[PDB]
Amino acid sequence: EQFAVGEIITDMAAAAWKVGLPIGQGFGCIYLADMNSSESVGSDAPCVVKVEPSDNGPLFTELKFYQRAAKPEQIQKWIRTRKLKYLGVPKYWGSGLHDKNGKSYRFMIMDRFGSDLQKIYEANAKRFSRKTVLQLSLRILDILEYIHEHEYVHGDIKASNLLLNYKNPDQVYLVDYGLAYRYCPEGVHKAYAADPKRCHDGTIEFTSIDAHNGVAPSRRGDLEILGYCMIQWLTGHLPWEDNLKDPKYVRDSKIRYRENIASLMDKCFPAANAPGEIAKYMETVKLLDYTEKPLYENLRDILLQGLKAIGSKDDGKLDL
Ligand SMILES: N#CCc1ccc(Nc2nccc(Nc3cc(C4CC4)[nH]n3)n2)cc1
Repeated sequence: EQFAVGEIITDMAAAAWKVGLPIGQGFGCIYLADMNSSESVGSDAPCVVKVEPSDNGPLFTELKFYQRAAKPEQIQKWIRTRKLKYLGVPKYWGSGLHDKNGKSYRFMIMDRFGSDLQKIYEANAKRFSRKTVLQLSLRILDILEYIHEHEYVHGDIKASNLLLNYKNPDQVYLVDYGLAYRYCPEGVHKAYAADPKRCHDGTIEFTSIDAHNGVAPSRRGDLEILGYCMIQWLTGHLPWEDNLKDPKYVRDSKIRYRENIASLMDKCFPAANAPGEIAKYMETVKLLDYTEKPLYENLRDILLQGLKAIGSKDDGKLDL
């Protein structure tokens, strides 16, 4: 156990932080945290501290993403310029080194969040409403556009990596950048082929055809993953979920259902009850080339048409 409840840690910018109670479930070593003060760190703490040994690969990858793309002023400038209500990218508050029993450990200070969507999804009998799925997806498209414009792809979008704002249950954030991928370092897109440094293939039921083909993740892959998430949230199932131990089967089902999206709609939704925006979204992502920049605004309009169809609008209400 890396820290004590009430321990004061100092980051590389000489900012002092006070450690609170551990909240890391089973997953990484995470404690509640706040700015150093006379008062103890409470249950309402606005930060978390993530700790791993200095030699940990994913913490270095995650730290590099947050340092490069998630500086508080970087996010706020984007929110302002793009005229967004918020941006679901967690803010980076500091990082440092800590020693315990001779060994060296790396820590990161980040935003504290509420519940993950997987818990809420399971509590709602493995279903999310059309309104909830469209509102979630509009915000995920904002997150994905931002990280893609900052040379990164997530490659592992799912309900367990989507956490609600502790103070606002209508604001969803995308977490876990330990296996995030820098697809175009210095504006140079990675060629269609395997990356020897990368070992991860995402989460089998949601991962992209590109990842299944052993190719490094790109922008179209992240949008494809979101597509599968949308179907799973709307129906409580995916056609290939009964054979997840066999990646060959999962890739085969994905390749065949990409070739015929109408058969995917017929399989997942009751006859003539399929949401048109889901099919239109899948058809648009299908048209993307490996190195192609997505037309994010066009994908947003597709989802906005779905909200208009159900007599709603983008009011930012997640209704879950
Ligand atoms: N344990 C566990 C699962 C889990 C593991 C890692 C992350 N990563 C991550 N990245 C950036 C910010 C942030 N904030 C949190 C995390 C938690 C609780 C303790 C889960 N609260 N606030 N978390 C989120 C959930």
